[PDB]
Amino acid sequence: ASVHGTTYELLRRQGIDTVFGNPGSNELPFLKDFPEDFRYILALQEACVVGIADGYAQASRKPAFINLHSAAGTGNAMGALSNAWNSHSPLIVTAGQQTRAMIGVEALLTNVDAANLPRPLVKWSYEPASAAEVPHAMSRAIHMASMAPQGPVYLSVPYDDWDKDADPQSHHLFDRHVSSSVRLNDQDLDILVKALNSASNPAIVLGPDVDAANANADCVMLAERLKAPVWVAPSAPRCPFPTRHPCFRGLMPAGIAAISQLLEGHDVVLVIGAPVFRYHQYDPGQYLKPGTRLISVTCDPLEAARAPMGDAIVADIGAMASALANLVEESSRQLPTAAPEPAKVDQDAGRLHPETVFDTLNDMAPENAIYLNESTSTTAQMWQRLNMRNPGSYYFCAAGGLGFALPAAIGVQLAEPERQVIAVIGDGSANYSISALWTAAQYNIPTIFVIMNNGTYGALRWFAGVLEAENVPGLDVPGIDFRALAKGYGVQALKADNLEQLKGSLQEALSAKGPVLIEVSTVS
Amino acid sequence: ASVHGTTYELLRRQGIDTVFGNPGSNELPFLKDFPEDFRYILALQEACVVGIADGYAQASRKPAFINLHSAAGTGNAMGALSNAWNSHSPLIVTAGQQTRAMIGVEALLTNVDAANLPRPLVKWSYEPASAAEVPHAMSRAIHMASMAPQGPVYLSVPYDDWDKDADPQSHHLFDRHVSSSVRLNDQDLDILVKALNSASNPAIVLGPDVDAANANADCVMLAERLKAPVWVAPSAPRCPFPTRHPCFRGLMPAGIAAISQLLEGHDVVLVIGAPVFRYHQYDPGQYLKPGTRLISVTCDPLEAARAPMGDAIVADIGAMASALANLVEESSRQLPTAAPEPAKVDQDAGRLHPETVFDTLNDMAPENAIYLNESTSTTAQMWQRLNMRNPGSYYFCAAGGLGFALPAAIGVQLAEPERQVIAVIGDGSANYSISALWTAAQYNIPTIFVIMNNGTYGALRWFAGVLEAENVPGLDVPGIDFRALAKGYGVQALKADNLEQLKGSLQEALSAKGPVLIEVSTVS
Amino acid sequence: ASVHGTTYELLRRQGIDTVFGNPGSNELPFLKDFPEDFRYILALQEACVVGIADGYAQASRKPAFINLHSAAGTGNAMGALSNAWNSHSPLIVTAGQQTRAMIGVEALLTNVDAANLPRPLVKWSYEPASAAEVPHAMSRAIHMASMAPQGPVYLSVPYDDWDKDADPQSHHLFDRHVSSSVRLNDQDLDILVKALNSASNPAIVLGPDVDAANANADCVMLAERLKAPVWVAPSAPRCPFPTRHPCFRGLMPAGIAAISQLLEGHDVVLVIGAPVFRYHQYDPGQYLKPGTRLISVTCDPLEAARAPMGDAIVADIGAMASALANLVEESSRQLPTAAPEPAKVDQDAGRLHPETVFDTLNDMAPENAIYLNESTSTTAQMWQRLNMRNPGSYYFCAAGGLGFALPAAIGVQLAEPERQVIAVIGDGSANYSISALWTAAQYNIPTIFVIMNNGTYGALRWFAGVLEAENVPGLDVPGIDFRALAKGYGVQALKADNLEQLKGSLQEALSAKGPVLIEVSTVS
Ligand SMILES: Cc1ncc(Cn2c(C)c(CCOP(=O)(O)OP(=O)(O)O)sc2=O)c(N)n1
Ligand SMILES: Cc1ncc(Cn2c(C)c(CCOP(=O)(O)OP(=O)(O)O)sc2=O)c(N)n1
Ligand SMILES: Cc1ncc(Cn2c(C)c(CCOP(=O)(O)OP(=O)(O)O)sc2=O)c(N)n1
Ligand SMILES: [Ca+2]
Ligand SMILES: [Ca+2]
Ligand SMILES: [Ca+2]
Ligand SMILES: [Ca+2]
Ligand SMILES: [Ca+2]
Ligand SMILES: [Ca+2]
Ligand SMILES: [Ca+2]
Ligand SMILES: [Ca+2]
Ligand SMILES: [Ca+2]
Ligand SMILES: [Mg+2]
Ligand SMILES: [Mg+2]
Repeated sequence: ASVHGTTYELLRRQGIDTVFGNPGSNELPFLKDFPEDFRYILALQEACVVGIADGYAQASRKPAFINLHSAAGTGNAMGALSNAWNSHSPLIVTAGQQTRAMIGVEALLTNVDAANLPRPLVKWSYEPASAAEVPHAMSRAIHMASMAPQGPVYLSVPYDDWDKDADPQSHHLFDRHVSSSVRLNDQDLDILVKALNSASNPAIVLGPDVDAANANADCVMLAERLKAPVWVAPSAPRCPFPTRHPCFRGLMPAGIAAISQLLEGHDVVLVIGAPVFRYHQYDPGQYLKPGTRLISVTCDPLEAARAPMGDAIVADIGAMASALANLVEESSRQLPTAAPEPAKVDQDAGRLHPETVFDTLNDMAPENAIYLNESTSTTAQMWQRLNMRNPGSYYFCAAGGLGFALPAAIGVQLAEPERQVIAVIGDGSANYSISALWTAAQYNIPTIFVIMNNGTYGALRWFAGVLEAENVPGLDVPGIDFRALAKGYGVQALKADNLEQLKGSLQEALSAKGPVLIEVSTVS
Repeated sequence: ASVHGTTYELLRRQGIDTVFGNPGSNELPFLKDFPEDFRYILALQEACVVGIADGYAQASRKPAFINLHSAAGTGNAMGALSNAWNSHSPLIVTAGQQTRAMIGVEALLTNVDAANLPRPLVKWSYEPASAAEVPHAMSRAIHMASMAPQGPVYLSVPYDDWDKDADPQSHHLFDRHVSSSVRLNDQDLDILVKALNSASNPAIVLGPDVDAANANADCVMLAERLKAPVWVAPSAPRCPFPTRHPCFRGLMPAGIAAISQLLEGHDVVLVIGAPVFRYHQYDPGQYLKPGTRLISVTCDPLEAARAPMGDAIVADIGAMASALANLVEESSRQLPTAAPEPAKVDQDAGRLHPETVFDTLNDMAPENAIYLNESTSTTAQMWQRLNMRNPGSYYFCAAGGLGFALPAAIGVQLAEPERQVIAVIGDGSANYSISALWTAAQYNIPTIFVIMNNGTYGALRWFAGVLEAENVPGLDVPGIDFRALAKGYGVQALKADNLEQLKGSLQEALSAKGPVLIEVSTVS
Repeated sequence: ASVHGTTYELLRRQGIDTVFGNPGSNELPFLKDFPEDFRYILALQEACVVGIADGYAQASRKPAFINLHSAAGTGNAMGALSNAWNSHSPLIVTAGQQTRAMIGVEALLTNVDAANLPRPLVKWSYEPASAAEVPHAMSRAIHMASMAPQGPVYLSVPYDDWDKDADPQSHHLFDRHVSSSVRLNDQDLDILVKALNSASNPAIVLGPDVDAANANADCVMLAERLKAPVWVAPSAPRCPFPTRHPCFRGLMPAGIAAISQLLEGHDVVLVIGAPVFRYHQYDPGQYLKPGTRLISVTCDPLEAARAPMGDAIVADIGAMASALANLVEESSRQLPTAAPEPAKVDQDAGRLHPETVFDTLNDMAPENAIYLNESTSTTAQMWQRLNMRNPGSYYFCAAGGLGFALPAAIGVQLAEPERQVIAVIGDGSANYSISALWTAAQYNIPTIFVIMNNGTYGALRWFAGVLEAENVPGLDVPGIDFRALAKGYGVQALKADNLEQLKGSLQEALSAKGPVLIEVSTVS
């Protein structure tokens, strides 16, 4: 067999059936004779390719396979890889290299020092030393992406490798099963369970790896047994808990002092599936108040190492959440009471308050909708106003890198065809990966895109005011017609200048058979 | 003085007055109190920011300064940096970092291992160890970008650094003059001059560093004195010679065998300002035929080292071209005869042949127009059909990375306001950096964008046929309305479905007062 | 508190009480006011510093702390780090940096791009962005070294940092407990246990991470229950099993074909604590014969990913070995029969056969002796001839890098003062880290060094013969007087030219109160 045939057999045997790509000449010898049981999803720029694949991987809870063109294509995708690193997204990024005979002269399209290009944003990065090594290197890539802590990996392959003969002993790669589904040993787990049972006022903080593991329901049981309030760790990439469950307390503010103040009086704080903590704003103070002990369960040694406080356990989130939820005692304390609904912001017949938009989406969207957020000044309100009952219902750029949500919402929708995806994206954010719209049109992936148009980089204006920073350039983005951009890429387009039009547009979008973009005029 | 004030004084004293950027929160403490004598040029995605800056630097023949947001913004720009490396573009790429107090916990927006992120695509990459070092590190960045061989550099700065006190001894940085304007010592230069004078059938090959150095006129004199044909080195990023001068012989094919065949019978081949050689296609054979000696003058040790044949001299291209042009004898051989005009391709009243488009542009464009090429299947015809008399008249993505020409054409036009820029961009290529159009609209930078719409990745289809590669996915890009995209970003839009409409559209565009996009329907 | 006081409190609170070092000026502000409860162990070159620390860490089963001088000191230690990476040795390597005010000018002793220097041989490498971050970065270093898979880490600290004020909130670092003591979830563990119980002819292969985890006794129980032969994985850095236990079958040959042939007929092969596999010689063939299934338990995702065959489980070796040993059924098969003793090689009254040396050591050494091997041509015979009943009884350079055993034997002896350490080192190997002898003398660490003097790089001569490679230079090392070298560094020295003298010398050495070197004349 050839390296090409062996490699595609490895991919299929390891459950991969989709290639997210933007092709080039170094990749044509890989993409030729494309197997009939695989699907190719084209996107028009590599940030879009990787964003789509990322949303697909995150929602599918399985690795996604990518093929990019050499150094320039890889480079175009590196902002998307910054997010994928922070979300632990299991992405297998492949890129074609020049033919081995012309690497030394650095012919056009040579990826120089290729393995160093995507560092430090990948778990493993490699170029094989021979063609017959390619299947083995692909095996390594699959497993490195997929083992906890999951993350992106990179493999560069000289284009002449594919047609060469494979090692027949590569068959041993096909069915390898690699597990990291591990939990704390019984003796130490029993210590932890006793500390939880003995706590007088426990709190739980959950991060994105809970949702990645589909540990949400186990965390509900854990919270119910401990009678404990539940927060989402700051800068949240995913939603790990039902947002109208009585224990839910919302998104933590991303500040040192604010978090220690919130946790004051909680004697044991159990963090699961989050870094400790993804702070953002400068908010100096105490990491924890006297009287609070923190225990973190994390899938990532890097998280455990860098936590400034608390004990940690490095283990699989799914395995630990299940064990804890089934081992703790039922506390006799009263169950926490549900947070009240948010207030209705006064809304005239003009431009929409973001609060109005989120309330209307919550009113009209199906109960199993999936939301993406890249409306950076409105995150707090979004988290308060959307009832997200189910796992896999929320995504936000995990490194804060704009250009994620538009393509990722297409990947999520591809992963979950029965669940209506609604991406809420600011007018600034929408441009970074605007060309991703075309993939939704071409493959008829019926994502709804809600563009929050207030004409400015509103989160940055806000911050400039907290800095009392005057004369900052570049904060306004006037003059973008998002209906015209959607037309440009073949997506049905609507406008909402007031609440009546927003409801009419959403009704239309929800019943459409293809992707739809709604440009909403929001208060500046 | 603060680090902020000292740094902006350094920049101004070193001739920098423009910041190309997409802002973020780690950058607001740099961008605040933005000096009134500086200009900020906003673009909506970082590939666009860097492409614009690159075109500006290349055309202006001076460094361009960039400010990007942390890791995600830097990452979005890395495909643009792949091109900038290959063009030797002097780009000072800065990115904001988290406040030093929160780097260790890896707060959101921390650029982890920052200096490694843009490697291997930068000449120098650094994060200073203290705030007071920032001006000095900025000085290093300026000079590293600007010394031969020019290229991109990267500097990451924690946002809390700007307000700190600077070292008063940083004043010594302000007026430093750093020169690499060097040429071969007189004894060895005289040897080279004698070898050129003694050659019986010399040839000259010129690359992009000739145009970067504005050595074009000196190379004309050199060619005239030696009575030598002149070729452009393959995969050409720039045009180093008047294309209708009698010695001009065009773009070399990017193949090993093809180049040695072309040079057969030339006893001395003098290469100036190019790698030896930027081959592309697999075309195995002899690097040189018996009887040909090659001598390369290069500004880049990396080029000199990797050449598979020939002698080399590492020196400044401007200094060497001037010296050679003034020292060689006037040969008594006859001057080469000019190449004949290209043939007129038969054209009906339907979709446009690319040859027709280039002939019409050549007919109608001003004699000092500047062209950019990202119409990848039509490069050979473009090079044959445009009379480019002047330096700085052509740019093509130097690493082959799409997404260069659309933004770079805006930067070139900003650099050369009196010279009409015309970017000829395929429908596939146009999407990579489509949002760059907005910068042209907002700043009223009157670039003309000619979209060659044949609905496919035509260069890739072509190559798939040379491979006899069947079943390759992802090669078609139907369903893009470029007039709607231009409307989306505020740029005047025209369509050309036949030659009559192309001439009408070009007449309109050339007289417009702002940027214009023309969607041309080209033969598939 | 200062950064210095906070950092030493962190170290003590995390169990560190010893600094292995070679000092320099960038380190004096760290080493001043050296706490009275810490010990400093000086060695005369950094390969020796790190080797000593490595042996100490490996035998103590806890992290070892190192302080080296800037780039040059770090560099001198990088061959030692190659071994430490392969042995998963938990080493915290610190190096002093120039004062932050002079890093930018690259004053003498500046460690340029410091974190990249020890890559790729460290798990984590870092230089903090501020003085107050240093304790936190030290915390990260401790935990990164100590979490499975253990390994070396690197931290560079500007010398002016130590005297600065620490963050009072660094107290939260002091008592952090970080666990990776995890095992496969119960459902999947039960599947594995059933596969082991159902096997008709299981085999066990053990690697060094078994001995690191002190899982040896659990592996004995596992083997006894399964009635399974036990092999040591090839290129063994440690001894994971009693070598005269009836199930023991010795060191596997480090070849692909040889291993599959050895495992032929074994239906399930359980590998614990080893890479799959650390082959050495080129011995192409089948990774496994038909009928053999392989299951690997590894503490290292990198091992799991790169195995060319088999399933894998990534978990703590101690936790998995205990669980398996207590869960499998007692098989009714007969216990394997012990291997017979090795043959006595004929020995005249002249130069010693290595087999004679190992038999005599086995005869005379205490039953709880610890051996180190850097006698590269005699490894197979050593493994056959030493009865090593206890854990922690064998060390061999895990990357094959010479210069390990001499210093490591001093560290092992420091770690295990009641267990006589005997390092068996070839005459070639002895030179790499010869100066380590001085540390044994100065601290009166009573290691016995047995130099196997045959005047040649015997393993290389052997290989040159398997290659039929003629005219290979540099394979002989005549003219070294090891008794004089030992005198030079203050270590008692003996010679053994025949067996009578070897026994007399060993008797003397075993009763000595300090370190002793015995130069043995071995057959060439
Ligand atoms: C790739 C990238 N570039 C720049 C930024 C900086 N940035 C920018 C530019 C923001 C404004 C986003 O504006 P928007 O219109 O999408 O939303 P709001 O008006 O609600 O803030 S939020 C922010 O962090 C970023 N995070 N990622
Ligand atoms: C960033 C990037 N991605 C992918 C490619 C691969 N690629 C692609 C996708 C090409 C087709 C460009 O199509 P076009 O419509 O712009 O022009 P033609 O139809 O004339 O080829 S040419 C080529 O090298 C690339 N070079 N750069
Ligand atoms: C640091 C380093 N340098 C060089 C070698 C190469 N090498 C060398 C030089 C060997 C000969 C060791 O000779 P010896 O006298 O210690 O033992 P033998 O005579 O028993 O082989 S074994 C081997 O792999 C190495 N492994 N490590
Ligand atoms: Ca409602
Ligand atoms: Ca699905
Ligand atoms: Ca906005
Ligand atoms: Ca004409
Ligand atoms: Ca100008
Ligand atoms: Ca095209
Ligand atoms: Ca005996
Ligand atoms: Ca001890
Ligand atoms: Ca020897
Ligand atoms: Mg990189
Ligand atoms: Mg290194």
